[PDB]
Amino acid sequence: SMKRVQPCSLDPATQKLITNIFSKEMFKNTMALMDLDVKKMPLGKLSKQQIARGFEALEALEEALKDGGQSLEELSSHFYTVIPHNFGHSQPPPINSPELLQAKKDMLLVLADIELAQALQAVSEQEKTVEEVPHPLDRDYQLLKCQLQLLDSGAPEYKVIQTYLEQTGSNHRCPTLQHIWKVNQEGEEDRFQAHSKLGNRKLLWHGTNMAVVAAILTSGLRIMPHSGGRVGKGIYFASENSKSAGYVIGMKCGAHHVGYMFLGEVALGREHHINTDNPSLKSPPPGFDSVIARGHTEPDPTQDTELELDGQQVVVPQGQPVPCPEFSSSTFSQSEYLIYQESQCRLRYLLEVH
Ligand SMILES: C[C@H](NC(=O)CCc1nc2ccccc2c(=O)[nH]1)c1ccc(-n2ccnc2)cc1
Repeated sequence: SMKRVQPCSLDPATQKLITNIFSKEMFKNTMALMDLDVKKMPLGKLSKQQIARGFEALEALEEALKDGGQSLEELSSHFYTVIPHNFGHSQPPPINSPELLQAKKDMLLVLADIELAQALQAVSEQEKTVEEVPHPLDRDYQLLKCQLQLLDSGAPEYKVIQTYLEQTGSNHRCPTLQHIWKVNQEGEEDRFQAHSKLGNRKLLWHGTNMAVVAAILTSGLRIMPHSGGRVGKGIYFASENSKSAGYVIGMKCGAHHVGYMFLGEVALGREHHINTDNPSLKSPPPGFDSVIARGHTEPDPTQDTELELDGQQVVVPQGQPVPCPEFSSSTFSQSEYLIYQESQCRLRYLLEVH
């Protein structure tokens, strides 16, 4: 009656990643870092319904912020009832600016991915009936339905990636490369095949929270109804690692600070360049396939190389950032690359950095 636990098939680096991205402590840390009350909102109690209600609560606040309706205090108080927060048992603050509204929308987006990782781990029926089970880390890896292949130092893309990291990361304290995995999330293949005629492909950084990595591996980079930011409702990338790194929180592990960053192949097609913030965008202007909020600098284009991925040439920057005189007055210090359809990105690499 005792089930056999089969030996783990994963290399140590992958075991570590799979431990990290499903870690209950990591998820709870992330909740504490977003001011959530983890005692009142434990991981096993998070539900899709709760999250839905929280978004409805924010929708009502958004309406008030743009009549005799409920005050921002009352409507905040509703939100906090739905999504418990911890501010050392003082009374949480009213959501009364566009900036704070987007911060709460972004918190719930993170929480939605935490809930997905929990839902994903639910033990199925066939699992209750089989007499042998995979090692927990094999099981968790398999749940992702995503192939990860750890690269070594002499993989053809390895030096190119390392160069992109080193040349466009922070000058004074560049993240240290630990591992690179090739990511093959199948069922990304077909939608991305759609844009095969679209030239102008670029390999671009997307940094995130450790708490959303499992979700990204299962489903790709996604746009939600409440997605937002300086260039509107799309998926954000950067050509400078240092820009994307600003979005990595990174978890203390022993004496190290561990973080994860993706590289996506983005079919940018015909680019629309802007130089001022537009949080209201929901697509490129007619006739364009992307929006690039152009920064004061860009990785030196004269140093761009290419990789061949699924038979397509994909541009990879290799240059240190240089000034772009035409965009010296831009509201953006560094470029943000936007797509507004999920099919225009395919995940290609995952990097662990310390
Ligand atoms: C709030 C979080 N957003 C991010 O992780 C954005 C990270 C990021 N932002 C950038 C902005 C400008 C330039 C670069 C970056 C970047 O590299 N990463 C998030 C957004 C959407 C979702 N999501 C999607 C579907 N369900 C939840 C989950 C988490």
